[PDB]
Amino acid sequence: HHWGYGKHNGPEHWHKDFPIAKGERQSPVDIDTHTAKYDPSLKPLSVSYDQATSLRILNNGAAFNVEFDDSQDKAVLKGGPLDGTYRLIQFHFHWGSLDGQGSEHTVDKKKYAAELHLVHWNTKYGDFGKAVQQPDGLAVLGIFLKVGSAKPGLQKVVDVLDSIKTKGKSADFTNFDPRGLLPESLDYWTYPGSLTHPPLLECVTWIVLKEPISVSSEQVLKFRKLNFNGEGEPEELMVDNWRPAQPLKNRQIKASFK
Ligand SMILES: [Zn+2]
Repeated sequence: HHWGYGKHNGPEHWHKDFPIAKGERQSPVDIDTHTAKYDPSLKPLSVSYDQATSLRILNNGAAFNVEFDDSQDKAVLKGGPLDGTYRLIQFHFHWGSLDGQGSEHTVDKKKYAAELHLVHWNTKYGDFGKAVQQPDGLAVLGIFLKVGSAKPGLQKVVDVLDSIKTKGKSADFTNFDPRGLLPESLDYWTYPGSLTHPPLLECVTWIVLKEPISVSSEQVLKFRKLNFNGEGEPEELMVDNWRPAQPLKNRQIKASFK
């Protein structure tokens, strides 16, 4: 049937319906910290989320998305390796069934409990749909999550998960400030890649933060109570919704720090 993260429709099967899965700039990848090249020309990231307007949270069957109003430059990302302004449209996570796995990118083969993806699109293209068709259409900020101390700013998201347990369910989710999900440092690694789930389009400039944020065991546990299935269907826990590392091939990972 359609793609998923199960044994018969998982990542290893995606290439049949989405040939680009075996493309030249697929994500995620393993970040070899010793092979990454420090680029002194990379500017600091500029995150302007003070005017962010969250609208809704939704379970789309692959993860849960927190959506924002992207009709104006309210929450934008600029600087770094980017040219122009990128508007935040949504953020979601990828996590595992155990604390030892869950992230998509890895650092020197190290896996984290989860990975947060803040998706932004290049305003020069007018809308998200047009942006995904361009090589510089999206900018995704990736943040690693490690299990330890609780993250206060994530609790509001955790508490509403019960209302969107199954696929297709959505709930009003206003006044959420994404700034509460950022680590102290904005040092990063960057490389040209793709969306990590179908359609797997190669339209992403990845910006992966070096510093992970910590969340508590209890917070991640609640992520694991979501369902891939829709209401009224056999229960399948939403866990391990991550794609394994792909070949770096003809690409170089640059670091903003040395
Ligand atoms: Zn993602």
